[PDB]
Amino acid sequence: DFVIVRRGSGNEVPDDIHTYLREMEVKCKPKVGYMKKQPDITNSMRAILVDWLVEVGEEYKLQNETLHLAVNYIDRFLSSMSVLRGKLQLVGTAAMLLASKFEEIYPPEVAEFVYITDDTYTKKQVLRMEHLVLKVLTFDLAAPTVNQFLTQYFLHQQPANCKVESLAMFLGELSLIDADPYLKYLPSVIAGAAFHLALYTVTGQSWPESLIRKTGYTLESLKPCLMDLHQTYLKAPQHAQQSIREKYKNSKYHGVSLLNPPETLNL
Amino acid sequence: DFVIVRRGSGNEVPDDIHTYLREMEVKCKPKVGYMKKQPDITNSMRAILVDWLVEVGEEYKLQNETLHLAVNYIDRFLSSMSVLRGKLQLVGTAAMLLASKFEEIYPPEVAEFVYITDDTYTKKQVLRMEHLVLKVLTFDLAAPTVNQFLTQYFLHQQPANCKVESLAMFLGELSLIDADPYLKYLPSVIAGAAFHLALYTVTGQSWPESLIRKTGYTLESLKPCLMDLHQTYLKAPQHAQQSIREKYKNSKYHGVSLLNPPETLNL
Amino acid sequence: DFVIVRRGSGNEVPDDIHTYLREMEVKCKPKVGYMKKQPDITNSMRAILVDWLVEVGEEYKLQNETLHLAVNYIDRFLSSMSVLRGKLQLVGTAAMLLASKFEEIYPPEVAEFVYITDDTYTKKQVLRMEHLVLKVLTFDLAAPTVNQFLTQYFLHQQPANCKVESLAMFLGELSLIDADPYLKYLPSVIAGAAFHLALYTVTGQSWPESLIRKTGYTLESLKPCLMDLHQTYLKAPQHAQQSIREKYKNSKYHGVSLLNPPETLNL
Amino acid sequence: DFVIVRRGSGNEVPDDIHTYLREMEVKCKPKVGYMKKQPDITNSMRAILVDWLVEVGEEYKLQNETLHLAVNYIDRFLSSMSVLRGKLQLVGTAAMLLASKFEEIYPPEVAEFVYITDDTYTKKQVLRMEHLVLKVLTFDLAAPTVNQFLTQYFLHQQPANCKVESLAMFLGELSLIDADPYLKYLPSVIAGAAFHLALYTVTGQSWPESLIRKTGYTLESLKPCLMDLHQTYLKAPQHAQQSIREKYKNSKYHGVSLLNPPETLNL
Repeated sequence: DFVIVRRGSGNEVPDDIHTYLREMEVKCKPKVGYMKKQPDITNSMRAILVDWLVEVGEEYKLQNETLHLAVNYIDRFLSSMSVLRGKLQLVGTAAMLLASKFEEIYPPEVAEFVYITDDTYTKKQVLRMEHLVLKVLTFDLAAPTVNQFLTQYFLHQQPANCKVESLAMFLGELSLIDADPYLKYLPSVIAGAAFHLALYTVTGQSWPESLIRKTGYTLESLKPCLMDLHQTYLKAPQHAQQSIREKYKNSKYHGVSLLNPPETLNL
Repeated sequence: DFVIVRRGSGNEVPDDIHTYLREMEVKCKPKVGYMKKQPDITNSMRAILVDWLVEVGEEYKLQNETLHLAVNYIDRFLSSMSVLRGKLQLVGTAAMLLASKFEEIYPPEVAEFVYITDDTYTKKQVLRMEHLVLKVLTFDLAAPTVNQFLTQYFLHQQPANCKVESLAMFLGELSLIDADPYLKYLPSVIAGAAFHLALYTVTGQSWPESLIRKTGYTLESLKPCLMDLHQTYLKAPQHAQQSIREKYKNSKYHGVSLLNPPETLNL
Repeated sequence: DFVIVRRGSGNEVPDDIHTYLREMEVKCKPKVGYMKKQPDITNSMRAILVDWLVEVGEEYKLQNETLHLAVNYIDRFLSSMSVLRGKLQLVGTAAMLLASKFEEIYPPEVAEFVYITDDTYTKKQVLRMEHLVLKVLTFDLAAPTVNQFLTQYFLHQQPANCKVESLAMFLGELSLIDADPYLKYLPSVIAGAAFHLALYTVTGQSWPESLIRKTGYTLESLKPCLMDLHQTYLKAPQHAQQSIREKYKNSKYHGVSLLNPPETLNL
Repeated sequence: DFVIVRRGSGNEVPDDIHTYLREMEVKCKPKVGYMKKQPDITNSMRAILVDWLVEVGEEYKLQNETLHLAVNYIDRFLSSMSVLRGKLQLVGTAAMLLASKFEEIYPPEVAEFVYITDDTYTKKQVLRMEHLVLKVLTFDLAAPTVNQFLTQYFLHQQPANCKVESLAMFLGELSLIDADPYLKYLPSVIAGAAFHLALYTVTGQSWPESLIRKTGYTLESLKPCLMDLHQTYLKAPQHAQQSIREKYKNSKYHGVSLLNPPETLNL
């Protein structure tokens, strides 16, 4: 088999790409409800950590794939490991370093992450946590993300729309902040609800039949995830984490965070 | 309490953010009328200095928060200290260095500010003035800005508008240049007049009721500040300081400085 | 004769530029059907290599001329040389290095190409392959490209259109991926079909008469190439190589890859 | 008097700025018709040199003021000095280095200009020519440009228009290439014809009365310069120097080079 070597590694090599992602999203899934079993930290502390990683990604011009991978590493690590408040940010720093060295072409090194943490950790503390996360993750760094499923869904858009794609990615990142209602849904289901809600807002069209035959998810299958996602869109300006609404109000995303959300989804 | 360490420091930690800013904008307020008591410099000299700092911010891609903080440091320093003409620019250079090291992630160092001053000062002269400003400011560098109040007002916009937000920020920076009519108003009041004037120009809507219940400022409360702000908007092309109109004619701000100002505010 | 020295070298010096390109596009033409005679690699492997070079060009902000030249060097080298699977990517890496050092002002050096290959080759392996490609190409690096013919065609557009020019360049790069139906057409013919298909999609106008008198290609002359190019446009979202559709969905190209292709060309 | 030190030096210090520029544009004016007295070079060779400097400015992200100053240094130097073909490009290289060190904040150094010349000159050859140009120009580097007059004219636009300002700057740079019909006009007159032609094309409005009372130039006064400028706009796609049409087809200038020129100016 012929394969091209490169720096980005969160890509499915030649094999139906969508069929491979569905089989892998189940494996290495974060244990839902670990935050209740977590003694020191809570969901509100995780939402702040994930929101701070969004600002780190925007500072170093990191891809959206690097952000979703870092959040996947945090939830899986915290599901089987107990971390304190002061070390929680160290876990997120090392997780962002792992996702950068795995997906980015020119990733920020350890000295860069020590710099952005205002010199509160050492080069060894980040490397130890990075090595600790690797051992906990059993070195399985390839994980399907909401960004990966959204890319596959866009190939079936007829026609394509820049506002729909940008709004879908905006809704996808909002699910990373709140772990209470979204950690129980699969990345393919979250991307499906984000694609429909974005398409319904911009154009009014619904979940296309081409995606029904390809994914098997019907509109009723996505209805539970679509309900929680519709409320976050309505309560987005009131949410305490606003680093994603500021990110998606730029010309690069056609300012989709400024679009008014629908009052009713008619579902 | 859980807190995330970072480089930017002009941010209110978890505590109602708007209630905290209103209590702090009164503290460390610049003494109105210090320019009359200033023997050597005048308001026209300050307007040139502030306008030159806008060009410095655009040269190093500095945030708008860094600019407002630098102006806040200058007015407070000049309120209790007498500075000559030749040393006035040295004060603004050190104030911009303080605001950069306080808010920016990768701030320009001392060598950068000596470079942009065409090598008219030394590394010690900037560091001495920087240390002198810190002692005069009693190391209280956190100060509410017009940019901070505008960010809070945008969360209550229904719906949001990119042209209204950019025009509001444009009017906010124009108040920094002229100290004669705007140093007597609070940052929350200036941001309120800038938000209404921008909203009235683009869409015709007025000061929303959601901001009335949140801030307490009515349209009559903002009327004195709105009168002086409406004249600066009308006399903006005739003003001697045009570094802000050139800054806000770019695609990043949707070219709001080219929009025609309203002839009458109907107030 | 007066000539200005510079870094870019894929430019016709003063001499009718279009007449010179037509005479040179025939010389050093790739042998059609070499892939059938190629024992180890196939057309699907070449499509992946060319698609990976598009991502390399976007990573280093390389001009479109550098990409077309690299593909021209690969097809000519592979036409007279047999390469294995593992060395095929080494050929494309050296070809991209040659095109960069020939056209780019600040080209990526050998260390940059070794970096993007995930350190699978050495500095000598890239330099040896680079020297091997030069000897096979007889040091004739100047070759007319589809990008060069499109630039000449745009001067005769009445009026010019940003969407037509960007869509024409998008269709031009898609021909580089698939070598089976497009290696038998000349760059001037591919650019002609790409210009007409782009103009027909955006505005509905057809191949202008000003280009008929200048190039001699009529609409019937371009009809065979236009048929194969119309199918690639229709089957672009279904194609396995999507690095060009993602490249041309940016604001820099006015998002022409999101425009719906015509169902029938009426030819 | 209070003055702020900075890097850019082509700026009129506090003094009516438009009145100062009119008095200085006459001083140090290039001798019209020097090309006829020039034994070795011609106007077509100068047009290529000026067009190549436009590409140099776009490579290093240099301001439009730096380009106009470099052309002003070339015409004045060539008016009193005879230069050969091979040394003509060396003169333009040194002139661009002088204009960069005079106007730019971070200007390209001597090593940068030797690099872009494909290492055809030495560090001493550029420095000698730079020192030779300074002695010929009598160290008077401050000269009014078409860009400076256009900036003053935009303050009187009622209302302002982004397309009119970008098209005016596009027409202003085209006058720098052709020295035969434009070296006999003053920069204030060229900027006046460029402003009217741009305003007439986009909106249909004519030379405003506010600029008549400020500059004294009537539409009949600008008519001779407007005739030659209207033909260059019509014959712009046919011109041999196309580095400015490619520069002004970008989103930064709203793609004004793609706008269709008027058939008749109704004058």
